[PDB]
Amino acid sequence: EWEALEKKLAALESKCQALEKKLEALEHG
Amino acid sequence: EWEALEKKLAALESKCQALEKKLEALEHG
Amino acid sequence: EWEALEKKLAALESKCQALEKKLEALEHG
Ligand SMILES: [Cl-]
Ligand SMILES: [Cl-]
Ligand SMILES: [Zn+2]
Ligand SMILES: [Zn+2]
Ligand SMILES: [Zn+2]
Repeated sequence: EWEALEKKLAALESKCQALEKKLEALEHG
Repeated sequence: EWEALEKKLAALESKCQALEKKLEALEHG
Repeated sequence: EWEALEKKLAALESKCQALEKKLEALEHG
């Protein structure tokens, strides 16, 4: 269960970095 | 303690999925 | 380790809220 929590948090951190990147590309690109 | 953190993670997963769909909408007009 | 997991989730929640508000602005120009 701990590993599953850590993996889900890491996946969300990566998804948020990817979304902020795509937002910046849409706004400025 | 654990159950509340899992609930917060599930709500954050729902929120990120919604942001990804909204950002895809904006990329298409 | 548990406290680190909670502080990281709190930081992700703040970052996703910021993404949400920024996407709302872009949606409107
Ligand atoms: Cl475990
Ligand atoms: Cl896209
Ligand atoms: Zn497309
Ligand atoms: Zn709105
Ligand atoms: Zn509106």
